Order: sequence, then C-alpha cells, then structure tokens
Amino acid sequence: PQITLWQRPIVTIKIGGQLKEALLNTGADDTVLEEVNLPGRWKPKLIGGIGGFVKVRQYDQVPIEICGHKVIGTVLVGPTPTNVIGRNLMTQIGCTLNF
Amino acid sequence: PQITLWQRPIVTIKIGGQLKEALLNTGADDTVLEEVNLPGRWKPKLIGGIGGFVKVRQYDQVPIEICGHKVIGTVLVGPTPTNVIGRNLMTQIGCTLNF
Ligand SMILES: CC(C)C[C@H](NC(=O)[C@H](CCl)NC(=O)C[C@H](O)[C@H](Cc1ccccc1)NC(=O)[C@H](NC(=O)c1ccccn1)C(C)C)C(N)=O
Repeated sequence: PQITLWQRPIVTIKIGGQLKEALLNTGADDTVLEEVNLPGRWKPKLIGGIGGFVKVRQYDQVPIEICGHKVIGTVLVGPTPTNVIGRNLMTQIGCTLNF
Repeated sequence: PQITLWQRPIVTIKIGGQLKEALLNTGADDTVLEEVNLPGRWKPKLIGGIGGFVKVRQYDQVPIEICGHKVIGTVLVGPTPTNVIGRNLMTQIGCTLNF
C-alpha cells in the first residue's frame, strides 16, 4: 500500500496466533508489542532510558504478518502505551519513506 | 527521495535561518525541534504526558525546508532528545510510507 500520513499509520498484524493493531513508527529502532504469549526462547532487554529503563522480553526471529506481508524479525514484548512496528520490521516488509 | 529504513531516517532541514538535522518520525503527531529562535507569535503547549508533561512553544505556519522541499507548518520548539519531523510536516512534503 501507499500510506499517507494525515492520520496515524496504524496497521493490522498477526502475531502469536492473534490479530492486533500496531503503529508503523519510523522513529522507533525496534518493534515493541504489549501482551503476547510468544513460544520459544527470550532474553530480557532494557529499553528507553528516559526516567529509568523499561525491561522487555526479546524474542528473536519471530514470524509476524504485517498488513498481509509475512516476515521474520525481533519482537520486544512488554509494557508499551501503543503497539509499535519499528524500523527493524519495516525493512523486512520493504517499507520506504517516499517524497 | 526513496528512503529505506535500515538506518534512522535523518534529514537536513533549514529553519529560522539555520541548518539542522532531524528525524523523519511517523510515530510523532507533531514536529519538535530544539534550540531555534523563531520570529513571530507563539503560545505554550503541553506535550508528552508520560512522567508529567513537557512545555514547548507552539509556532504556527512556520516556513521550513525539509530535504529541499519548502513547506509551511506548525513547529513546537523546546527540549527534545532528538529533532523530530512529525506527521504534520511529512504530509506537507508529500511523504508517504510505501510497501
Ligand atoms: C528513550 C525513551 C524516550 C524511549 C525510547 N525512545 C525511542 O525509541 C525513540 C527516541 Cl530514542 N522515540 C521516538 O522515536 C518517539 C516515538 O515516535 C514515540 C511513539 C510511541 C512509541 C511507543 C509507544 C507510544 C508512542 N513517541 C512519539 O512520537 C511522541 N512522543 C514524544 O515524546 C515526542 C517527543 C519529541 C518529538 C516527538 N515526539 C508522541 C506523538 C507519542 C523507546 N524505547 O521507545
């Protein structure tokens, strides 16, 4: 798709057998999702850094479908105001900024 | 340009007679820049909301050049860890997400 930016670029994703919505966020290095039980191995990761850090679970090589595009990438799972698709998965789906 | 997202989408801007760098951030509703003296009228605005709010100065209808595209838009000026071009000015330059 070509997504204009008059509204927040929220897309449908499928992850861990669930449908969810997430924000395509070119300001975010990493993808951070709230409340998903993913199977397989993880390690704790400290993110943010303003006011303290937030600890999330880092799952590598997670299959995820983003606006119909089936890809693989690292997903951080933990508390986030909104589900965010970061650059790490936008590269995988071949998403570019164009003007 | 077509900008891939393997690296942070940092671009050159010209604002208030200065050259600066800023991050094209589709997760940000608004444009927030640090340390610019803009002429003309402003009003205080509270932004953020996590941990408290941050107060910035809102300047409406500011001429700004973004990666060579001369546009007009609202610029919030105050303390930010990174200069950020938000959706409000990405729409003006005709920037879309494509995949
Ligand atoms: C270092 C900490 C500030 C947090 C850390 N930050 C980052 O990764 C980067 C800056 Cl290093 N943040 C961003 O790029 C801002 C980002 O677009 C996030 C979007 C988001 C992410 C997660 C949940 C809810 C919303 N925030 C914003 O765009 C905006 N928030 C802001 O504080 C803000 C400040 C200055 C300029 C623009 N925006 C707002 C519209 C919500 C993180 N792990 O998310």
